[PDB]
Order: sequence, then C-alpha cells, then structure tokens
Amino acid sequence: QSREQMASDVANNKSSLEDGCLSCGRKNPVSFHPLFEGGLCQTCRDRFLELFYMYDDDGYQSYCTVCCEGRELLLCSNTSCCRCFCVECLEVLVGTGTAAEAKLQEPWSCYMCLPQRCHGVLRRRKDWNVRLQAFFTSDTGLEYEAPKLYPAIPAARRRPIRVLSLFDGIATGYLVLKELGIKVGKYVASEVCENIKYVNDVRNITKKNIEEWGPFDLVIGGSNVNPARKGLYEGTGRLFFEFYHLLNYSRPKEGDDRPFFWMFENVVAMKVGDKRDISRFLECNPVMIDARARYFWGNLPGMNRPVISVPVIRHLFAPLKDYFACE
Amino acid sequence: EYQDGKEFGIGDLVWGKIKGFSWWPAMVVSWKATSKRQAMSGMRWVQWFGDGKFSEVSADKLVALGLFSQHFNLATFNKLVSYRKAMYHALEKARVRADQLKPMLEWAHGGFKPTGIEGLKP
Amino acid sequence: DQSREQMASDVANNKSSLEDGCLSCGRKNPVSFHPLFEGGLCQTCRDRFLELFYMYDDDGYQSYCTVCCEGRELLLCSNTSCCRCFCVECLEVLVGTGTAAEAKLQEPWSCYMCLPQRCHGVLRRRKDWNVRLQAFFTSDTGLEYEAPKLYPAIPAARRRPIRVLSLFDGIATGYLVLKELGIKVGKYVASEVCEESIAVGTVKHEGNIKYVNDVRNITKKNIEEWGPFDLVIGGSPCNDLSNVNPARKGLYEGTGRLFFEFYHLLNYSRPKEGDDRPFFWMFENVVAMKVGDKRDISRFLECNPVMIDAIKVSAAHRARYFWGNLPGMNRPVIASKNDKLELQDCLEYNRIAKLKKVQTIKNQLFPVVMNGKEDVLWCTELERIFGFPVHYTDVSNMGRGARQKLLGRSWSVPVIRHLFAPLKDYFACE
Amino acid sequence: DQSREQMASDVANNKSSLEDGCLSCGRKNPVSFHPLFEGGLCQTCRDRFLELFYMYDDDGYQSYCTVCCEGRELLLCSNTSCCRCFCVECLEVLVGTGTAAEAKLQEPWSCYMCLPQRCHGVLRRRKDWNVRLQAFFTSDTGLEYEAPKLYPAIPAARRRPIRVLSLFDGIATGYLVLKELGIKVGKYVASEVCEESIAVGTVKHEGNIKYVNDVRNITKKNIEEWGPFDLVIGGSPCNDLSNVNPARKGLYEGTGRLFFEFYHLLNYSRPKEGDDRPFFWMFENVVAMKVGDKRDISRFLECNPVMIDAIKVSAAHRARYFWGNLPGMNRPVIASKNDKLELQDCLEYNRIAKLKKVQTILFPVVMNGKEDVLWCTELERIFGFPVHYTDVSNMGRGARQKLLGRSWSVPVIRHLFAPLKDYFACE
Amino acid sequence: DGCLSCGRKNPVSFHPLFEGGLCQTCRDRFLELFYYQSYCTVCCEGRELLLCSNTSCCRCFCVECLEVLVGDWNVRLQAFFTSDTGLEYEAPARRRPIRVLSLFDGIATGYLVLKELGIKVGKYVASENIKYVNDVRNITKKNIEEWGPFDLVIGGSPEGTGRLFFEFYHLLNYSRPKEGDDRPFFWMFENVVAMKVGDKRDISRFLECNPVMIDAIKVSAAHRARYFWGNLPGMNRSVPVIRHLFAPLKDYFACE
Ligand SMILES: Nc1ncnc2c1ncn2[C@@H]1O[C@H](CSCC[C@H](N)C(=O)O)[C@@H](O)[C@H]1O
Ligand SMILES: Nc1ncnc2c1ncn2[C@@H]1O[C@H](CSCC[C@H](N)C(=O)O)[C@@H](O)[C@H]1O
Ligand SMILES: [Zn+2]
Ligand SMILES: [Zn+2]
Ligand SMILES: [Zn+2]
Ligand SMILES: [Zn+2]
Ligand SMILES: [Zn+2]
Ligand SMILES: [Zn+2]
Ligand SMILES: [Zn+2]
Ligand SMILES: [Zn+2]
Ligand SMILES: [Zn+2]
Ligand SMILES: [Zn+2]
Ligand SMILES: [Zn+2]
Ligand SMILES: [Zn+2]
Repeated sequence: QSREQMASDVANNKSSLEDGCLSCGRKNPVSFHPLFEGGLCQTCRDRFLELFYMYDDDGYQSYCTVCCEGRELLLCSNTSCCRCFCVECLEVLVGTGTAAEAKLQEPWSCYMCLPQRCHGVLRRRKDWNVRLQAFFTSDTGLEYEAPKLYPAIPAARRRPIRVLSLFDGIATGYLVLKELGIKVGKYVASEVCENIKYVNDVRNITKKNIEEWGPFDLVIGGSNVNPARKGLYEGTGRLFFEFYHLLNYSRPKEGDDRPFFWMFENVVAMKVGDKRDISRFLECNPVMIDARARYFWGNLPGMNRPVISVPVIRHLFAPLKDYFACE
Repeated sequence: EYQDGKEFGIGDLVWGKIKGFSWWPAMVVSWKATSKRQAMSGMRWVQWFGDGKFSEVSADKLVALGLFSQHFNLATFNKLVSYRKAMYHALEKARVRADQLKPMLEWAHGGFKPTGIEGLKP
Repeated sequence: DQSREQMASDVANNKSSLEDGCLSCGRKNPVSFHPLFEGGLCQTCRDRFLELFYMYDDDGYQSYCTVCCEGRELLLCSNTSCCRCFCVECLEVLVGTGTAAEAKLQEPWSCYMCLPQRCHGVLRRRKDWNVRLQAFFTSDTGLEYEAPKLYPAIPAARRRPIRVLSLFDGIATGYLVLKELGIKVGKYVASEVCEESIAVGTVKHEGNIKYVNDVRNITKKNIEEWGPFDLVIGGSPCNDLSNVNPARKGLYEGTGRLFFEFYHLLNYSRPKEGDDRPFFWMFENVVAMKVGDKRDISRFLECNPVMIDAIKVSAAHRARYFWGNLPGMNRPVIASKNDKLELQDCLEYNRIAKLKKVQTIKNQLFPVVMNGKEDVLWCTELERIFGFPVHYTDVSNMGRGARQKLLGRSWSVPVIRHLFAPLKDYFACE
Repeated sequence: DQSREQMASDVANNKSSLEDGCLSCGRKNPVSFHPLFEGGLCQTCRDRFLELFYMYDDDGYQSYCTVCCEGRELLLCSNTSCCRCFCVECLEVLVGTGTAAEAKLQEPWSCYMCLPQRCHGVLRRRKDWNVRLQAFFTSDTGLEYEAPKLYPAIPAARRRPIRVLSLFDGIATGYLVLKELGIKVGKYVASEVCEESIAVGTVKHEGNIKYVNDVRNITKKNIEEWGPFDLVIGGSPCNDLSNVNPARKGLYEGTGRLFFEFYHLLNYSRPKEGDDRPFFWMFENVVAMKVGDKRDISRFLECNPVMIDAIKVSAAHRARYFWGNLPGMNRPVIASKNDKLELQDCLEYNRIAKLKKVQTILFPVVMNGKEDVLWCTELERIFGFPVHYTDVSNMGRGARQKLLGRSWSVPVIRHLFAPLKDYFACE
Repeated sequence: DGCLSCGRKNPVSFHPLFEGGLCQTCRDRFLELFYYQSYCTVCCEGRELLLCSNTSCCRCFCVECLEVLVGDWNVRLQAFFTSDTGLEYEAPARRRPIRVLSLFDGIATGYLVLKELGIKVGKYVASENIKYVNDVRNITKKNIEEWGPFDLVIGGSPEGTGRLFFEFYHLLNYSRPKEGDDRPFFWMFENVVAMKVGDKRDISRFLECNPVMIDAIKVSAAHRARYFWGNLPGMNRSVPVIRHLFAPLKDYFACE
C-alpha cells in the first residue's frame, strides 16, 4: 500500500495507526515506533536500531528522526534539542508542505519542543521516555539466566583488588578505583595496536604470562573527523575477541569459588549482527546507560539499578566496596 | 570525485550551522588541499573564511547563499569584528567571482540584480 | 639500500656472495633464503613470497614472477607441466642485458627451471630446491610452541567405537574415510546448512549421520546432550580469507568470523580437568592468505601448521594448512599402490590425457583429446581425481555446475586418509 | 439416425438391447462393441476411439471422454490411480437427468469404474473389460494377411553368433537386452546421429558397437560389405505421427518419411531366393496415431501388429505397436521374479511414494513431509536400465530425461527376444 | 569470394545467372525457387515485383535491387541444374506383344501413344480394352501374380509429391522381375520441376538413378519443365515428349 492510504484511513478514523510502517507505509508491522503513534516494519526497524543515536561532529542529528533516512534535513533552532526532520515526512504526516513553506520563513522549533498537538495524522505519543528505553534494551531473540551471586565477605578477611584492563584510556580504570578508596596493588594494562605494568601489543601476551602475573579479580575492556559515523564502516571485531581470549585465559578453573567479575563496554550505534554475536559469546544481555548512550555487558552486582564517562564507571563500580578491602 | 548522486559539488559556496556558533560562510575544497582528509563517503569538505580550518560536514544539511537575507545576523555582525571580517571576505569573493562594506552589502541585499546568482558558479 | 645493478656488479666481479643481498630488491641484512635459487631475502619480501607463491591464473599459469613475485610483464614458459613465468627486469639485470628481446622471439622458449642448470651469471639454480621449498613454507615462523603430549597406548581389548563431531561437514568426507579404514563408528554429528550436501550425505550413507542446524544456534547444553565426543574436526569457509578476492574482509569480519565458532565449540567439548581419556582435533585452511591472519590463527589455537600438497598422492595441485594434535602429523608422505597418480588413470574409455597433473578447480579446454577433438573433464573424472567413489554426487537432479562446485571446495580423500591412518591404535576397528 | 434419448427410452422401456446402437451418437447399424460398457459402436466412432483412448494430459488425467471421446466439460475422477474423466452429456442421458449438478458438489466423487458395479439405469459396466479391451485393439482390423512361415529348428551343434543391424539406435537397448539374455553377438552395426547417445553406447559397452553415419547415406554396396545380417530392427521417430502435435504432417511428409528408409533397407539385407537361412525383423511405433496410417504401415510390411502395454511388467504406462515375425509374438505376457512392479520399489532412501503406478513419461514423492519430484536415477530403474546408465558427457536433468523419454522398455524387449536363443549360440 | 544475391561474406559458390558469388543460403534457394513468380533473377528478392513480358526480355529488376547492383548464360545455367551431387554410376527376333502396368491413368495417355506406334497392345491395367479395377489401396501380391507378368510400369504426376511416389515405388517393387532373369523390363517416372530439394534427393536416392531435364521452351511455347527417371535408352541424348521417348522401344519388342 501507499503512504497516502494510511493517512486517508486515519483521516477517516476507521483504523489504528499501528497497522503499517510509519516510515515506509508498508503494512504488516513487527514492532512499535517508540516516539510517535505507528507501527514499524521488519526492514524499517533494523535501521532504527543503528542510526537513531548517531550525531555528527556539528552536534546535530545525522539522519531523520522519523524514517532515519536523510536526503534534505530541516533543523531545530532550539538548543539542547538537536533533532532534525525529513523533507517528505513533513508533507505526508502533517498533510502538505505548508509547514515546509513556513519552515524557512522564521526560526523553527521542532515537534519535540512545542506543547503536544496532533499536527494531522502525526501524533506525538504522550509517554516516550520509558518505552523508548524499553524498545532498545529488550525485545530480543535470546534469553539467558541471571548470574550467580557470590556471598558477601566480612571486612576481617578482605584483601586488595587485582585488575587486568584493556580499555582505550590506559589509566581510566585506575583513577576511578582511587576515588572510591579501594585497595589497589595489582594493575596490568595494555592496548590493541595496529603499580601499572604497561605492556603494548596485546599480541605479545601469552598464557604463561597470565599464569605468572595472576591470579586476577577483575577483567575490563571495550574502549577521525567523524568518530561516530566511521564506526559502522570500520568494525569492532578486533577489540572484542582479544578481550574474550584473555577472559578465557584468566577465568577461574572448575572447583574454585573465589569471586570473579568482568565487564565489556561498547557504543549503541553498531550493526544489528554484532550485538547478537557479543551476546551469544558472552552469554548475557546488555543494559543501556545514558549519561552518549552505551551498552554494558558484565556480571557486576546490581547492574540494572536506576541511576541515582567517569561518573558512569563510578556508578557501575560502586557496589564493589563490600568484597575487596578499602583504603 | 564526490559522484555519489548528491548535489553541491566542488567550488560551490554554501552556508553552515555549528552548535555554539551562528551561520558562517564556507568554501568547498578537495581532500588533496586538506592537510589530512580521505574524502569521507556521502559528505563534503569545506573550509571556513577568516579561520582557515578544514571541516567535513554532511551534504544533506547544506544551504547555498541564494537567500542572503534569510541567513543574516545584524547583532552578530555588530558585536563581533570577526563576523564583519568574514562578511567582507565573502562580499569580496562574490564580487570578484563575476568599514567600506556598505555598498557591496546593499548590492547583496538587493539580490545581485541584474546579474543574479549565476556568476557564483565555478 | 643499494640497487640490483650494484649487487650484480659486486657478485660478478668476485667481490661478494649471493647470500648477502635480496634478489627481489637488492637490499641488505636478509632474514631468510630464496628457496629456488641461491641468495637471501629481506623481511618484507618473505611476506610477499609466502602469500603469493601458490596463486595461479584462470589459464593454468603462475600469476606473478618466480623470482620477485612482482612483475609488470611476464614471459610464460612454453613447456607443459611447468607453468612458471619470469619477470622482464629480472633477466637483464641478473642474466645479462638485452636478453628479454632475444628470448622473446625464441621459440619454444624454456625457463631456467626446465633446461639442465647452467650458471647464467647470477641465476644459479639450487640443487635441492624441492627439499628446501617444503622447509620454507613449514618452518622459520614467528613464534614457537610446545609440542603436544602423547597419549599412553591402549590394549586391543579395551577399545571402543569412536564418536565424532563435525563442523561445516560438506559432503561427509570424514565418515567415508573412517569407514574405508575399518574403524567402528559409534556416533557422527554433522552441522550443515546447504540442502544438497545433506541430500548426498543422507542418500549415500543410509542415514547414519545425525544432522543438526546452523552452527550459530548450538548452545552449551547441546554439547552435553549429544556428547561426549572423541574427535572434533572442521574446516571454515575461506571466501573472505583468500587473496583471490579483491574485496576480502579478512578475519574478524564477514564470513571470516566463523573460525571463532569452531574455537568456541572446541572448548565446550574438551575433557574436563582430572580426565585422561583421549581427545583429538583438527582444523584446515588455505595457504594463500595474509601472514597476519595465519599468525593470529596459530596464536589462538596454540600450534603451528603443516603444509601438505595433494600432488604427492593424486593428480592435482592443492596445498593446504593443517592445525591439530593428531599423532604423527608431520611424518613424510608416501604414496600407496592404489593411488591414481596421473590424469590418464582417471579418464573414461577412448580418451587421451595430454597433461599428467592438472591444476586445481587452450588452457581450460585443452586437458583431454577425444576422437581428434579437444574436450573438457567430466564429473565422473573429477570424482576420480579427488579420490571419491564414482557416481558419488549423482543425487538430487543437480547438473555439472552444482556437482563441480560441491567437489571444488571439498577435502581430498588420499590426504585425509594419510592423516587419519594412525588413529587405528586408539579405537576399536573392524 | 435417431438420437441418444430415444435409444435410452427404448432400452428403459424393455423393448430393445444396448447392442443395437452406438452409445456415442445414438445411431444404428453397429460394427463393433464398446470395450468398457455394454452396447455397440458405429463405424465413424471407432476411428475416434482408437486414436484417442490412450492420449493423456500433462496433469496426469485422461484427455477426452471415456464413453464418446468428445466432451465439452470434464468431470475428473478423484480416486488415485484413476485418471478417468467423463462427459457432461453422457451422464444425464444414460443414468438419469439431474445428475450433472448433483455430482459436481459430491466430495470425494468416484467414477463408475471405481465403485462396485451396478446398473445405474443403462450404464452397465462390463465384467470382463480387461479381456475384451485387449482384443479391441489387437483384433478386429481392416484386412487380414497370411500366417508367418516357421523355420525348422537347428541342433545345438550347428549354431553361430548373431549378426545385428540397428537403425535409429538410440542408447543401444537391443545390445543390452541381447547381452543380458546370454546370446552371443558377432556383430552390431548401429546408425545414429545424436552426439550424446553415441557417447553412451561407446563408453558403456567398451566400443563393441560399430557406428555409422545418417540412415540416408547407406547404399546398396554398404549392406553387402557389412553383411550378412540375421536380425534387422529399428523404430522410427514419432514426432510427426502422434496426435500430441497440432501441426503433424503424418506419413509421407516431414520426419515421418523415415519409415520408408527402414522398408528400403530391409529388402537389401533379406536373403535371396533359394536360400534357407533364418532371418528375423521387427518394427515398432506408438499407438496414439491416426488410424489411416496404421493400415498403411501394415500394408507395406504385410503383417498386422500386436499391442503390448508396459504396465503389466513395469511401474509406468507405455503402450506401443510391434510389427515383426519373431516366433511367438502374441503369447500372453507374464512378469518375472526380478521386475520392480510398483513405484515404491524404484525409489531412493527415505522417500515415500504417494502413487503406485506412474502415468506416461511435484506429486509422486513426499520427502521429509515435503512434496518432491523423481530423480534421474529413479527414472532409470522404472524403465529397467541399470542405475547411473546416462551419467555420461556432463548432461544434466534436462538432457538425461529426454534420452530416457523416447527409448524402449527393457522387460518388453526381453519378452519379445526370448525365443531367439533356440537358433543362435548362447553363453 | 563475396556473395551477390545476398552479399554475405565467406562465399564459396556463385550465382547461376551471371558473375557474382553466392552464399550458403543463396544457392540453396537459387535452384529451389527458380520457377509467373514475383521474384528477382539476380538479387532473388521477392519484396517488390516489376512487370515485364516483352519478347526475350522478361528479367524485371527488383526495386530494392536497383541500388544493390546498379547502385555463359546458356552454358552454365543448364549444368548447375543437372549436376550430380551423388554419382550413381549405372547406365542401364519374333518376340511377344506389349503388356503395360500403369499409374495415373488420367485420360489413358499411354494407350493412344502405344497404338499409334504400329505395335498392338496386349492388356492395359489402369489403377485410377481399358481394365480399370479400383484404387491403389486395393492391390495385393495375389492380384499382381494373377495379372502378371508385365513388361513396363509408367507412373507420375504433371498435399505433396510423396503420397503417390511411394505408392509407385511399392507397385514397381512388386512388379519387378525376379532375381536372375533376362526378361526385358522398363519403367519411368514423371514430375514437375517445381519441387523441394529434399523431394528430388529422396526420389533420386530411392530409384537409384539421377534425373534428366526436359524443357518445353524448345518443343512448345509454354513453361513446362519436367524431371525424368527410368532406364529407357535415350534420355542421356505435352504428348510429343512421351512420343519421342516411346519411339525407340521397338528395338527390344516384337519384330518378326
Ligand atoms: N553457518 C553455517 N553453519 C553450518 N555450516 C555452514 C555455515 N556456513 C557455511 N557452512 C558450510 O561449510 C562448508 C565449508 S566448505 C568445507 C566443506 C568440508 N570441509 C568438506 O569436507 O567438504 C560449506 O559447504 C557450507 O555449506
Ligand atoms: N536422420 C537420422 N539418422 C539416424 N538416426 C536418427 C536420425 N534422426 C533421428 N535419429 C535417431 O533416432 C532415434 C529415435 S528415438 C528411438 C530410440 C531407440 N529406438 C531406443 O531404443 O532408445 C533418436 O534418438 C535419434 O537420435
Ligand atoms: Zn517500512
Ligand atoms: Zn524522514
Ligand atoms: Zn526541538
Ligand atoms: Zn627484498
Ligand atoms: Zn621479477
Ligand atoms: Zn619451465
Ligand atoms: Zn457412433
Ligand atoms: Zn461423453
Ligand atoms: Zn475412478
Ligand atoms: Zn550470392
Ligand atoms: Zn534483384
Ligand atoms: Zn533486357
């Protein structure tokens, strides 16, 4: 069916807006549009999971906020709201190009700023800040078990922590552990090339080195004009698999019940096939945290609790105080 | 290069918009002239006037200087010497394309009559 | 950083040895030796010789120069059974100026590996090039790992049938080879998504193979449901790993990521600590790939590969890398008495083979003459070339293209048999 | 020249018998009998029944009406292994008015050849149709000729290997049958111009067949150079004699002229007068052809044909006409112990056959719960050939199926050639 | 080595009309449709027809052939239309009267020409003193044996040419004298030149004798051209044609 057919039906008020693809007009939707009132088709929802969170170097939205396909973008003059809208969306979902005709005459505020009003067959849904959150980090074709919770330890038998790291920032995980007053005293750093025991070229670390330098108690990792748009065209395969290999090396053997925590970090703007691969290999599901949206895999205690990027890492690492000795 | 099906090729003059800034004139250049560039797919390489820096923004959100009156800033020009200097350079470049900025400013505000905007082509 | 002319002058004037400079760029401080001629090789020329030596054209000829592996124009050798081609500039600076034009009009021109060896200036052909070409490709790597530990022998009374897990099964070469050796099979699980390979493996072996779904849907619990396993084998797709693809994504991307599925599922099925039952595995890939990818695969699997060419047991060139811990993997290859070692033994009635050993799958239409006319190879002759039973792929209405495609990416029976042979001393036979 | 309704009323009123009129047009003066039902057939309706009773549709269903072979709308039978279709006007005038609409809503409808026999008015199915149907085609011809002259027996010490000439050889079924029978072949000259069939006969029989050129370039001197011959066989192409061709030129025209090459070269190799050596021949053609040509072929060949259906010894329908003078041509056909008589005996591993006998050559096979078609190695078993027989010269499903589709049938020829072992050497 | 009627390259033949090459398909249709056809003589184009019936000037140039060409006639034309592509190398008192079997009775053309020769005719057996019985379809070996022996067989024609040719072949094969005999036996066929090449090749192959050409342009004033077959003496050298062919047969027949 054509996009005008759905608008005609809505103007007749003879159907619901969740019967076709709001971005393409194709029927048989698979999910719901998290912002407006409409359905999402199968091929039109995969593109929404990648490009919806992409900002260019200008600080403005890269693609359309409705169809995520940009050919001629009109801008939101209001600051702290960098949304941009398409050129045919404003003529099909509003009714005509009258808004476009009046768009360039004066500075314009987008549809996410002005008080809610049904500007035709396009209705800003009342609540979006929650179902948008539930749209991304849920509704996936995998289901795993909750991680095993280690029992807490009394402070009379607490020892300093031992950290192996592979973050982008060499010392990013060192300062955070110092602001919390946790007993540092073992720290090995590295990087993916092309008390801190810095060693470059992670290609040089062997199993025997992990055996001698260990045992470890926390393994972390995950890390130029357009750092946000070059990510899709480059790929993140190299960064994940060396972290996975070293996590396999350092993981406690069978019959050992000592605590062991890990965490992986990645940005949201990535292809739909990589998230499934990481979830399958790591045997868990991510939780998004908004400060720059980011995914987080791991087994740290209380990882999906509500918020009460140094602050984000501090929030994530806070519940570690009751396992390892402080000060 | 830049034959990706989009408009606004090499040598064109367009406007721009930067967070924390205002509309600024820019010059489309090639990646070879840039100190470090690779001709990113789907975007364009521009160079600001009065600063000399190289910027690479997408082509979709680009607007030419045809509507000069629709992208003017009197307060910014009055309160910033750099804005007036950039306006003077833009006016001089447009005139050569074929506080003394008042005559060419009135020339631009009138719509480039009778020559129009056809003389801005490379 | 001198030139080739200076090095040639120095060696000709009896003032230097050939083993101090690089034959391909005339540099110094070489790290290895040229396997074919006398001399040395610098660091950046091994990584060009290692990847590009075995690449071949669609016309059954070598693609690059035999000396430098980088040619602007090539002089093809005219004699058959030798498909080498030499470089334009590699001659006049090494054998003598003005020789390219003289040899160009010569007919039939013979390269320097065919005719009886003569010291044409600085082109001194080696006496034992065959012995050293194996050592160039098998040894002198980056890192070295500890040898695998042997398992204690088992007496003939306490042997059990073998249980096998096979990833990227194909047309089930492992089952066929294990049955031809007389080993008693207890179970055989196969993972495959092609609908014609499943047909071949179900029709030909009477449904003794338990088929499963795509490899990306196998979970932790499935391994324990189906196991325990005694042999895990697999060969990953090399579509995005070879140099023949100008748009190769390499490892970590595309279809080259499927090595990590084998790596992931091999760790699940491995025996736990404190267990001592025998466990064997094997992985296979091509030789025409980047040195970084090979050095990474060796790093993850913790072993160096062995290079085996099928030319020593059959009638085709097919060189592959093998990782594994099977016993006696690097013992010398010796042919058998029932191996069809030439193209004539693999032809039908009233057909004459002009060649003796064909290239892998008047160049592609010139292997066979029949009734005074040039012909091509039949499917039943490719089946004999690879070592399969005749009429093995006559299943499910597929024609010449599908059968040739299925045979072209398979393993080689006389090589897998050579590798699996020493397994009979560990599992029940007959 | 009355119509059908008056005849039906007369027979219903118990004043006439069905054997006095033609069930297809209601006329009088019958000349034969309806093979299936009770009644008689007029002169002009037999010439339409004979040409069309065996024609079949691409959908595995009978092409024309079963009773009159002339219909406007067809009512296909629903029972499997029954492809019969009836005639709309044939129902209401014979069984009773008001049945065409009633039966159209019947599910699953079964024809009168399926349900137990009953006199549905005047439609009385015969109780021995399988016997008189055979005699309808074999006997009751136009003219009659004399009996063949049997040759005296030969003692087992004075027998020699056989010499064979074959025309339009195909994929050499005669050589395969003769070698399977145990007879000893001293020569086999085959004429064929297809490049893929020559490859099959060369590779499979190790070059014992001597191939020659087109049949139109063989002269009088060649026959006496290659002769003498003791058996001369052949079968002409049927691309211009069957009724499946809307633009068929028939005999005397087109590619149907190739029959007269067989008749011409049969005279050259025939023994001269005053000679007493055994000599045999056999010509073969399809049954679904014009009646006018059938009496013409018999006139030239001087003998009447026999009709053998491959359904009694195989798993397919294929009816053919055989001319010749072989000893014991018309003896009853009996199956052997090694004949795969049902479709399930000709299938690969893990396949289930929905049918049991296939029509003339997505339905037949269901594999893993999904419908499928027959493979190339399954059509070889149905016709009797050894498996992997046509796996030669890179051809696929398109070309292998064409070679098998126009060939002979091994059990039929083995039935015909069996009594040839009493005149020629064996082992 | 270039074609003239068609102009196609790789030519190995020549146009029979005059100088100019003939392609593979040009010569095939050159002798097939030679003979009022609205086809050109040189270009062999049947697209546009021009009318010209002047005395000794009937070659009307084709309209499309005006730019194609403009922009041994009595020696080579005869040879090309009688050349033997297949060489069948075989040239062959007080006696009894003549008895003849015939086909295509028509108006009994044989009876009067046999009677006018001065030799009495014994028995005439038509199949279409005249003894007409029935059609060819009702003749058996017993009928031939009852009415035989015979002396000569005549048949021919002035939807095809095979339906009667093969019947004549069958009847002649029946009527042929047995092997090892010296009794005289003659025969001849008759058909018009306007025929397909396959028909001519098949007829020449079955009778084992190459045809000869007889044209009425030298004995009459109408375009009657006929191919002939037979073993009568005199072809190697319209009722007058049959009169000429029947004149010499008095040598081997009754002369006391
Ligand atoms: N995702 C996947 N899961 C299971 N098998 C796959 C797969 N992707 C590709 N394959 C199979 O892996 C095979 C690699 S070719 C190797 C074939 C095999 N080594 C042999 O002995 O013949 C291909 O035939 C393909 O069918
Ligand atoms: N002009 C010709 N000369 C010789 N053979 C011919 C021919 N025209 C057709 N044929 C062959 O005659 C065959 C008739 S189909 C009959 C096949 C054969 N009787 C069998 O037992 O299988 C065809 O395969 C065709 O190849
Ligand atoms: Zn859509
Ligand atoms: Zn849009
Ligand atoms: Zn806004
Ligand atoms: Zn070098
Ligand atoms: Zn070179
Ligand atoms: Zn050589
Ligand atoms: Zn009738
Ligand atoms: Zn009917
Ligand atoms: Zn029925
Ligand atoms: Zn010509
Ligand atoms: Zn002309
Ligand atoms: Zn003239």
